[PDB]
Amino acid sequence: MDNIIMTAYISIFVQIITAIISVYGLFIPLNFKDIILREILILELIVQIIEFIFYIWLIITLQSINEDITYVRYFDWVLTTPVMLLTTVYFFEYMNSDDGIRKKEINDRDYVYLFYICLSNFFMLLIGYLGETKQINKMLTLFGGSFFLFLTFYLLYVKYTKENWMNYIVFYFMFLVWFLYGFAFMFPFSIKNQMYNILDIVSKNIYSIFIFIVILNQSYKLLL
Ligand SMILES: CCCCCC/C=C\CCCCCCCC(=O)OC[C@@H](O)CO
Ligand SMILES: *C/C=C(C)/C=C/C=C(C)/C=C/C1=C(C)CCCC1(C)C
Ligand SMILES: CCCCCCCCCCCCCCCCCCCC
Ligand code: NA
Repeated sequence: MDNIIMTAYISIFVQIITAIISVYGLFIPLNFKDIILREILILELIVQIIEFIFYIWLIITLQSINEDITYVRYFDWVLTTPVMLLTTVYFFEYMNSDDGIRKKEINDRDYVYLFYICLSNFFMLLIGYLGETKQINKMLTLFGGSFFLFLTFYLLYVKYTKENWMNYIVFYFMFLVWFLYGFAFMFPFSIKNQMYNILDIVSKNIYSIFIFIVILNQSYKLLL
């Protein structure tokens, strides 16, 4: 109990600092080509609002814990993970498009394909929820959930990446981190939840800090 709590406190700490940074980021002036970065950052802040609600719920609920509350995380992830996938698409498009591009152009052109990505991701989460609540066995959950995780990342890769190291870094770092949520599913209650608490720092908050630094680097002459 103490270690789930302490890791949640660490995760909260990084959330609060990150959110402050992200807010200032929204007001940094941007050149035409960089506007999509602010579009990304406001979606990451929305993700933060949801995440924070779950973590306050968690630390309160952990005071008197009798039930395995792990499943409640899925009510967060079903809202946050599609947003994160959209923002990943937008960042790849930003990195890889020669001309400036904004989210409206991407959404209007690709909404069907984006729905397929989010649908695959939804099936991954549904299978995990069934496993986490013990409606299917662990082995089926890991093979079915991993199948959909792969499919989601394959769809991402083949439409949105280019073959270069700045793509490989963004793509594989994320793919590995998301795969580690499946790895955590294997473990007993306390270890599993400690691993989700820290993984959320990496999968959400580090991404926001990354975007902030990209913004500050692109725009620092407009600031100074
Ligand atoms: C235009 C600049 C592009 C430079 C890209 C490579 C440069 C530096 C490395 C940045 C630090 C790691 C990448 C953060 C973005 C990312 O993958 O986070 C996913 C993470 O949340 C886990 O899911
Ligand atoms: C901010 C929260 C995030 C990014 C949560 C992500 C969760 C996953 C990628 C879950 C993955 C799973 C597997 C890979 C297999 C089946 C079990 C899951 C759902 C835990
Ligand atoms: C002993 C049980 C409780 C442990 C609490 C601390 C556990 C987590 C330690 C690391 C937390 C920060 C993780 C940062 C990201 C990991 C590496 C990212 C590379 C880019
Ligand atoms: Na459970």
